[PDB]
This record gives sequence, C-alpha cells and structure tokens, in this order.
Amino acid sequence: SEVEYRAEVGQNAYLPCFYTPAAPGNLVPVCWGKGACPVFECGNVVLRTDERDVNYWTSRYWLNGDFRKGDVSLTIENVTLADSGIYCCRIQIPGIMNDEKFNLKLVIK
Ligand SMILES: Cc1nc2c3cc(-c4ccc(NS(C)(=O)=O)cc4C)c(Cl)cc3[nH]c(=O)n2n1
Ligand SMILES: [Ca+2]
Repeated sequence: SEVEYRAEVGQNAYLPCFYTPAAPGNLVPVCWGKGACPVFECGNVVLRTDERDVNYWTSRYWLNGDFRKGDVSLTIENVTLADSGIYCCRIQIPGIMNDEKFNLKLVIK
C-alpha cells in the first residue's frame, strides 16, 4: 500500500520525525499536529517546541527521544481508534518558505 505506522488499541504509537541542528544546542522550533501539513501550520496542534524546550503539549503526546539532538519523534500513549489519521511534523527552519513538512499516517486497530 503506502508508508504507515501501526498500533493496537492500548499500545503506544510511534511516529518518526528528525532534523539535524545546524550546530549542537541550536534547536529549531517544531510543530506536531493531527491533520496533514497543508492544514494551518501543522494541523490541529498537539505539541510544540521552540529553540529552548517543549513549550506546548497535549495529554498523551510525548517527545521521549533526544529532541535536543533533533529526534522529535512522537509517542502517543494509550491509543484508541480515534487516534488513527494523518499527523504533521513541521520543522520550522528559520526563514521563509523553507520548513520541512512530514506527514505520518497512523493506523490503529
Ligand atoms: C504531566 C505531563 N507532562 C507531560 C509532557 C511533558 C513533556 C515535556 C516537557 C518538557 C521537556 N523538557 S525537559 C524538562 O528538558 O526534559 C520534556 C518533556 C518530555 C512532553 Cl514533550 C509531553 C508531555 N505530555 C504529557 O501528556 N504530559 N503529561
Ligand atoms: Ca521557515
């Protein structure tokens, strides 16, 4: 079919997203949301970081990887069937018309 990420109800879901910081400690803000990246900034926002730290999160949504090294992969805890969908991870590279947009398809059964 096409790239997808899978989980059963009650498991954690794992959606990958990565960037390479220009130099260590120099982080780029990231936008995670539910819905494809053409929607608003990154869909219906679930989690955000800035140059310093996580600045916004929704219950059950986590960055448990080394986000200070560019691993901004998402964990969704205790998934239900309502969690299926496209998710947008947007790397907000400083500057205009240069963001990286990743659309991740999650299928729960
Ligand atoms: C009570 C609760 N807390 C969180 C939470 C917290 C975080 C978070 C916030 C700052 C940092 N930065 S730090 C201090 O340098 O490690 C690191 C993380 C992982 C995230 Cl991403 C997601 C979260 N999701 C969530 O459902 N809950 N619930
Ligand atoms: Ca940009």
